[PDB]
Amino acid sequence: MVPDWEEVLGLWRAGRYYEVHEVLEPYWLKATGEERRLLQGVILLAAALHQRRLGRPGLRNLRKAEARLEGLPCPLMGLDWRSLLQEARRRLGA
Repeated sequence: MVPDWEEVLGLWRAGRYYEVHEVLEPYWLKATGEERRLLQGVILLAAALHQRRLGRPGLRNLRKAEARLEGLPCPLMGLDWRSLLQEARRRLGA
């Protein structure tokens, strides 16, 4: 079992960033290597946007996400993460 990205991106599109974080935690906990890095990276991008919605800094989370996603193949786990990272960056003004 791996995330159904259609559902996850659905939450993201609906602005439920914290929910994306909560839904991916169980997968990250069971994951290893590249897959674990990808899951944590997506979690950190969601976390960054959630923080900014509260008027709090999101760049620290974006930086950590980039560190995890750096060097991963794309797509991975059926997700085009380069696009998601691109969107997060734009939303953060990064």
